Amino acid sequence: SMVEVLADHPGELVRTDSPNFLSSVLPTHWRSNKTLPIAFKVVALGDVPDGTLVTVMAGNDENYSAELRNATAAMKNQVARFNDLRFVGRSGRGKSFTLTITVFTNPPQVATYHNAIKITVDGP
Ligand SMILES: [Cl-]
Ligand SMILES: [Cl-]
Repeated sequence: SMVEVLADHPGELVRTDSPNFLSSVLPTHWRSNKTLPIAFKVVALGDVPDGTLVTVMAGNDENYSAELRNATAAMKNQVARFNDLRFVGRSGRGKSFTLTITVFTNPPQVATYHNAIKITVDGP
């Protein structure tokens, strides 16, 4: 259930737009191609089988799909941990990217990260 998931990951997870998925926290603003401080995780709340692929894509109006690195992970015990997810493509100072999560169940489910993310050459 959701109480167990929160008891296994206390004060680490946050909501997505989808009631079936939670995720780890990402920085609001980060350096282009820099290693993340918290490794990305997608936690499923339903019965998602082991080996189910999760893919993340970043984008806005002027860039439908910004370049990423290691944007795919496999589900194991309801968690899909991204080994070294990095944001290469840059939103610039004027815009932020919306981060969309796709969990490849039959049929696939699409979820959105709760905040937009700003990606610049220097970062904060
Ligand atoms: Cl790009
Ligand atoms: Cl920039």
